[PDB]
Amino acid sequence: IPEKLEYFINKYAEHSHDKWSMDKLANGWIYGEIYSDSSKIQPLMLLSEKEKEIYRWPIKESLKTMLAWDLHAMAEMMAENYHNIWAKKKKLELESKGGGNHPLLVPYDTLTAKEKAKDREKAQDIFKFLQISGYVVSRGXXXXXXXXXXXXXXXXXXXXXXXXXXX
Repeated sequence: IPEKLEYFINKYAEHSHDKWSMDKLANGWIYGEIYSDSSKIQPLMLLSEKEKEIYRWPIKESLKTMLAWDLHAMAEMMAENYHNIWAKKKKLELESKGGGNHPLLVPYDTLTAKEKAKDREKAQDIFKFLQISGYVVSRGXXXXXXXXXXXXXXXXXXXXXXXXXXX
């Protein structure tokens, strides 16, 4: 967790709160200490105290996985991680309670398009702000290099062929 990114974590939390605030003001949500959903009353204006920071909490974790592991590649990797952490939590709790089988207990290359889009949404939401702030991020000529490698392989093969022709 870099220091300047640690500073930006709070500001991005505030900006995401403001975006959700625009959404909740479009919907209709007024502050009120009483907890309800059909009365359209919530004390953080249905996001509760901890629920307001549930999405803020793994932003730092996404940053740590970014450092420990181009743009579309980062998006797909963050989507894979966002679904993988939930899959690990779900498999742990289901092994704990001996519950039913979830159709999401499958490798990420098999999931339905909607299940990947759900986490890709949050991934792009967190990525666009990193892009606006000037953070150049990647995963961490090509054809000419491939041709050169092929030439080297051919040289090795030619050495072998010379050895064979000598015999």
